Amino acid sequence: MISLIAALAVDRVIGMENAMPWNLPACLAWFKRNTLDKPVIMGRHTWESIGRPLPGRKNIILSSQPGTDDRVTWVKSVDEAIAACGDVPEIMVIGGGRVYEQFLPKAQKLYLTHIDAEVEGDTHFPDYEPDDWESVFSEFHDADAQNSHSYCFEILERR
Amino acid sequence: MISLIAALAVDRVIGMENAMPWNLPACLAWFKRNTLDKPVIMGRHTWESIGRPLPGRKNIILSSQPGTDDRVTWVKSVDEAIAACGDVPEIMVIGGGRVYEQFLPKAQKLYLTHIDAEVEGDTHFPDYEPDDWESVFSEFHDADAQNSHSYCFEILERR
Ligand SMILES: CN(Cc1cnc2nc(N)nc(N)c2n1)c1ccc(C(=O)N[C@@H](CCC(=O)O)C(=O)O)cc1
Ligand SMILES: CN(Cc1cnc2nc(N)nc(N)c2n1)c1ccc(C(=O)N[C@@H](CCC(=O)O)C(=O)O)cc1
Ligand SMILES: [Ca+2]
Ligand SMILES: [Cl-]
Ligand SMILES: [Cl-]
Repeated sequence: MISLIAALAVDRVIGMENAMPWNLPACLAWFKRNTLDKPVIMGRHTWESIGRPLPGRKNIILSSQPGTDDRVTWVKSVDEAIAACGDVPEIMVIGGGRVYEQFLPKAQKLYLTHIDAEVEGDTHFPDYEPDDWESVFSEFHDADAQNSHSYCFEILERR
Repeated sequence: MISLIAALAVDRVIGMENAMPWNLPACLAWFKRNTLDKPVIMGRHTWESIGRPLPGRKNIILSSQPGTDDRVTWVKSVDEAIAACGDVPEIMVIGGGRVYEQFLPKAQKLYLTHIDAEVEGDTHFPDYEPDDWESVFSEFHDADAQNSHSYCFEILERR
């Protein structure tokens, strides 16, 4: 099955021109926890943002342009991205916007981190029909000595 | 010689307890470069925000309450903090607010990272009359895919 995992600010903002204005090691831990040992599909811009291949995961980059790193797998279509995954129970799509748009229709589960940050976004998570999804887990946390904003982890399954 | 190093948002706002809303790996690299191989003195809130002893530095915590961890030095007064440093060319004071207020009078140098972020806060870096201080170095950088805001490194010497 295909799952999307994303971090959304208020109004579903997922990306800005520069790095997101937050420091959330607890949120990165949740991201690592839920992606470890699984193939991750990302767009070129997200790849460039990360800076390195994510350890212990099969990194697949969906881009029309040519591969620049021998450490990851470069694919040119959704179809191709899927095939590169092989026989695994769950494929994680980690963004950005266009990538999420292309995979949403095929997605059965969403892992969302809602952060209480009001920012002017460049890209946004595609509108999802709350009537189509069931929240099976939610957990709120305040900002603390290490995390700059309050956030809530949520997992939804398509009805 | 005593030096203070701090990261200031607009209006000289500095962290109090919760982590500051920015992601500036380039700024942390500057902090690391300037404090490695020297003793660092911090207050309890900063210690909690760091979450571990900074490697390659002698970590001293100035606090009235008992020290939990055996990996660092717990002191109860300025005098003791200083003594704990031994005889080194430069002691780095890394905050927070009360700590800065206590050492400023004795400081000979300021390493400041000014960040273009408007953050609402109670705490401010102590007032310094840059007329009693000579700006000796200043280098501005724009935000990028990895750093959330623009920042400017500045070093001042007490005249
Ligand atoms: C910019 N970016 C994209 C990013 C960030 N957080 C997200 N968070 C969620 N929930 N979903 C995403 N798709 C997501 N994507 C990044 C940047 C760094 C790391 C990262 O360093 N991850 C390490 C964990 C952090 C660490 O070791 O410092 C990992 O092993 O996953 C991950 C994603
Ligand atoms: C919360 N905090 C206090 C902090 C942060 N930036 C500052 N920046 C400046 N200029 N001045 C300070 N006093 C300052 N203090 C921190 C938190 C983490 C690390 C830290 O991880 N430092 C690693 C570098 C980054 C890394 O390895 O992840 C180091 O070796 O210094 C430092 C300071
Ligand atoms: Ca439910
Ligand atoms: Cl992307
Ligand atoms: Cl402190």
